[PDB]
Amino acid sequence: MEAYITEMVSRERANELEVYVYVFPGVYHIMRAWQRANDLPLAYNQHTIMAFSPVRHMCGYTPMETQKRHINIDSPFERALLERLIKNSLIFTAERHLHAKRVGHALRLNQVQQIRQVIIYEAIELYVNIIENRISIGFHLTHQFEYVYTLQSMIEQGKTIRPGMRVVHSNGRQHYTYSTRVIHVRTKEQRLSYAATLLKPLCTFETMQPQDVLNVSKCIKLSASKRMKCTYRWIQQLRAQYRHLTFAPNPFTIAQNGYKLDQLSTPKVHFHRDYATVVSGMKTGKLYKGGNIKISVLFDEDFYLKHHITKKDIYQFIAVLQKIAIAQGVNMTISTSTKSITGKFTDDFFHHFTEEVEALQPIFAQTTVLAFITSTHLSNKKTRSYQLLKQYFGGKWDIASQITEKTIEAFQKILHKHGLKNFYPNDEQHCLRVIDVLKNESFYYTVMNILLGVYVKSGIQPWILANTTHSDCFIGIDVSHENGNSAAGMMNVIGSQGHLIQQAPLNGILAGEKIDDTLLANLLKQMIKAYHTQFQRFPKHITIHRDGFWREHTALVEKIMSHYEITYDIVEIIKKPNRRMAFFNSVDNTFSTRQGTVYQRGNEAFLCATNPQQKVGMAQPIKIHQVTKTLPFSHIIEDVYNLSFLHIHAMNKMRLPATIHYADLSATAYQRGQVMPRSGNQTNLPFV
DNA sequence: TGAGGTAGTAGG
DNA sequence: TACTACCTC
Ligand SMILES: Nc1ccn([C@H]2C[C@H](O)[C@@H](COP(=O)(O)O)O2)c(=O)n1
Ligand SMILES: [Mn+2]
Ligand SMILES: [Mn+2]
Ligand SMILES: [Mn+2]
Repeated sequence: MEAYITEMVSRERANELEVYVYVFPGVYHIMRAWQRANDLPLAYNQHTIMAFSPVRHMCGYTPMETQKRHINIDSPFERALLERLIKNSLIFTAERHLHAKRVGHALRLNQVQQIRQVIIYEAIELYVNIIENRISIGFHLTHQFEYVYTLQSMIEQGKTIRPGMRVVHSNGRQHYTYSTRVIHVRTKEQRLSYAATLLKPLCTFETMQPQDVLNVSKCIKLSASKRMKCTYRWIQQLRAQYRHLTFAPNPFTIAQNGYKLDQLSTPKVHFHRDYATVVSGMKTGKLYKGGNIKISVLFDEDFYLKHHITKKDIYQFIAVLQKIAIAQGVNMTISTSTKSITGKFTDDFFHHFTEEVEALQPIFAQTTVLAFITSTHLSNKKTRSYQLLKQYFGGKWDIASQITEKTIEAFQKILHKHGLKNFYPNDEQHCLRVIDVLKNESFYYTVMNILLGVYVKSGIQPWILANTTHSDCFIGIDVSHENGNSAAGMMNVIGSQGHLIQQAPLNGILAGEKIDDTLLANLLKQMIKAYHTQFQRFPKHITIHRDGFWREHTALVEKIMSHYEITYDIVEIIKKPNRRMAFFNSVDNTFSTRQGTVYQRGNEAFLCATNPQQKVGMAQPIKIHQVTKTLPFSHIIEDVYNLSFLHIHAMNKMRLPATIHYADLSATAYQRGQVMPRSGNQTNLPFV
């Protein structure tokens, strides 16, 4: 049982390697010509070319000087140039002595399986870094899709083609997506057309026939022991034919990479008592902060004409929700203004939505709206009911909203199977039977997810963290880019235990792709004033979480926040680090992954936070970086892990911590004009 | 869109 | 960043 990482560190140092350096008065074509003529791995940066071996054929270009030298480790220019040379030499050593082809951003290896005109290829990606005078090489394994035939098969052998189809030109190095017959095709609107014997059709999931996406998906889900044993079996074959660097016989363990192993424990949640599991008291507990909710029902008549479900069947569903809500300490009352709008939400109302939507505002104000729109009307690209509802109900008038035919049909199929078809509204001793049949099966999670989405949008806190963290205030920041527009993702967590989780009441529209200084200052000041409002005292420490890389002004975070004599940390959280971690079991020769595992090396860490099943895939590690050093890094990791269990919006555990997950959701929603600011002191998460 | 997690694809 | 498939609860 040893901890394994998909990285290695070379025995040689950055200063133990001698290289040849040429400097010329950008210079891509010189390197290209030298590489073509000499058949040797070269690398270039700005106006300097570096290699491991001298160039024989000079290609008529004169440098100022030639050096057979060691690099200068105190400069970043010669550490960036060298990191590309090992990569290029490894690619060179992969193309020869191994049948690999540099396609896109990866190295296609070989065909593993063909599924009815669909070919799957294995591919690998390599990364080189220079850290602390050590050369680190990381590697990742992926797949690639291709179609067997080309435009010839759609011209010859019958068949035909139609305009708008996406085609792929793959000339080896990189591919573009757009002599018997010439077919025009354009994506950049620049005229181009040529032979239809090498343009293939695109192989994405969306443009793929059924019975394939069901079998092309079982050939990319390698559980834990076939994604890892196959990644190592190729690097260990590339090693045997690489001469410029040397490694240990087993360079994949974390000890060879200088990592430290930490095993975090499962937190506890508090609501009227201490519960070990988040899903342990939702069945048998009382919510931490209850209250009163006035719900509304928006019923569509297309839900009846096309699907044999009567409006009354909506109210024997709500009555099941309320009977569950009276337990846990929540009061739901149906608004009385919905009786004057009977027979109004017809099909023409969805075709004509913008013109006749204002008059709905008075009858839905100060309530929570439950929409029962059809799946088609939400998914259709003409009606676009979901986007309009989000943009009007929440984005304009600030009312929370939360069901298609699949849910109701599954509920009624369950009811019919159990044989209960009598009245289940305003009838005790029978709603309990419906609740019992709902339990012991998987629709209970659907019911509780709906209930939790209603609660968190109504201002109810379902639970907090039983124990206390090492920080006081948590701030989550995120940026979303779409169609040349950027949206910020401010998010506030007040209390060490996670007492009050809300969204910063700030205008998240950004002129640029980064947060302005004034916005950051206002965010910090409002965070301080909101923690003071609830706890009557100023916070002692604050930990800022940033999704991605910290690009803001670090010198300004302290300029205002020192003035309050409060300590702070800045943390970067990276999703998709393009690495994997495992626990190899020598006795059984099988890989596995354990939740709450940390690999630590200085101010950087890899964390495992999820436990997916065999058929879903393999867990994705998270990367944690600490820009500051005010607090121990272990206490930084512990807070990131514990904060991930505060998924009060849903009932299924999420991977990222609460701040950044809700920051991403808030940025996505507020990019689309679906959320508007609301000052207050309650748990407000409308975007979910 | 009940909720979430993983894996592919495209552009920046 | 965005999209699409699947499985799990
Ligand atoms: N493969 C990727 C990864 C990130 N991105 C986006 C997400 C961010 O807006 C930005 C990268 O930011 P960061 O590397 O700090 O996470 O580019 C992308 O467009 N393609
Ligand atoms: Mn981001
Ligand atoms: Mn995001
Ligand atoms: Mn939701």
